[PDB]
Amino acid sequence: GGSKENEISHHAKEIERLQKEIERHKQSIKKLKQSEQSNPPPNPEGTRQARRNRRRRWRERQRQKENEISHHAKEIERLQKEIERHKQSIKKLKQSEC
Repeated sequence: GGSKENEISHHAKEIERLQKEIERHKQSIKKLKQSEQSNPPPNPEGTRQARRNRRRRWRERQRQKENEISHHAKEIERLQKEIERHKQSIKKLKQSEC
């Protein structure tokens, strides 16, 4: 080796698949997240197509962009492993009531 690009290419090889996957993953999870955040779009004004067609240009880059800053956030997150949990198995029988 000798240049930095050489090394960067290595990480990018595994990061590219991530920055590209996040677009689908984040969108796949957002469906459920929407319930928590509960921040829907503005009332129907002007033209939903005018904003939907114009936003597509922003959301495109935003998909990967937002992921960039997220990398810093995820770095500092609370771990939820090895915690008290319950398993309501009886529900399987109660629900049946057989």
